[PDB]
Amino acid sequence: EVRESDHYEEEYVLGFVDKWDELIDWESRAESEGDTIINILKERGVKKVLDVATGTGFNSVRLLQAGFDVVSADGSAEMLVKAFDNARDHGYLMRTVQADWRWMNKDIHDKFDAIVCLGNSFTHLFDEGDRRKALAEFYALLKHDGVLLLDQRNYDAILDDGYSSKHAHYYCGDTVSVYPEHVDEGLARFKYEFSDGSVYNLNMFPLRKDYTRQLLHEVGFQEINTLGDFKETYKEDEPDFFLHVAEKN
Ligand SMILES: C[S@@+](CC[C@H](N)C(=O)[O-])C[C@H]1O[C@@H](n2cnc3c(N)ncnc32)[C@H](O)[C@@H]1O
Repeated sequence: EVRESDHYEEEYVLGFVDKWDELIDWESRAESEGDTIINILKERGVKKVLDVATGTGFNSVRLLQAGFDVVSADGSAEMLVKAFDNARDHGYLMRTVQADWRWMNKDIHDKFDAIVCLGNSFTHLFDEGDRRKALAEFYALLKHDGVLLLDQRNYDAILDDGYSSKHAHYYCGDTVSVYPEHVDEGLARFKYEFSDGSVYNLNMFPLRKDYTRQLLHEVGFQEINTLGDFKETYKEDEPDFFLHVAEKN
C-alpha cells in the first residue's frame, strides 16, 4: 500500500545523501566550514553535545574530532548506520540513537551542554505544532545554561527578492548546484544537480529568519543571536544560510 511510497521517499533522500557524500569529501567540507561552530561551543565550555540531525554524520564526526562528548541522534535508522560507519572510517566510535524530534527524551535521558541541529534540517517540518514541539523537546534536553545551534537556508531572500533570487547556488566549488524551482510562503522545492549529472528535488518549509527566532523565543529560549552564514561558492550580498545561537538562559 502506501508503505511503498513512504519507503520511496526515505530511499530518495538516502540516495541524495549518498550522492552528496560520494562527490563531496568531508575534509574539503571541514576546511570550507569554519571552526566557528567549534569555537562557539568551546568559548561556552561545552563538553556534552547532542546532534539531533546526524544525517550521515559530518557534524557529529567533526565534534568528535574536536574532542566533544557527542550523542548522535536521527529519526532515520538507515542514516545512523551510514553515520556510524562513516565515524568508524574516521577512527571514532559514534553513539547512535534513533529518535523523533517530537519525543526526543523517549530514549535520551541525559541533559546536554549544547544541541546542534545543522545542515538545514529544521526546515523539514511542515506543521507549526511539530515545530514548537521539536524546539520544546530540544529545550528540555538542555542543561540550564545550555545552547541550541540551529541553522537554515535564507528563505527571506527567495520569498522577497523576486526575479533576482531565481538563480542557482553552488557548493563545494561546482560539485552541486541548488536551484529554487518553486517557492511560496508554505513550500520551497529545490533542484539539486551534481557534477555527474544526478538530479534530486527536495521539499522544505521556507522559514523566515524572524519566524524561526520567534519560535525559539516562544518555547522559552532567552537569548537568540542569528548569524549570516555565507556557504555558497559564488557569494552574494545576502548570506545563503543563517545560524541561530539560542541560549536557554
Ligand atoms: C539535511 S540532513 C542533515 C545531515 C547533517 N546534519 C549534515 O549536515 O551533514 C537532515 C536529517 O534530519 C533528519 N530528520 C528530519 N526530520 C526529523 C525528525 N522529525 N526527527 C528526527 N530527525 C529528523 C533526517 O533523517 C536527516 O538525516
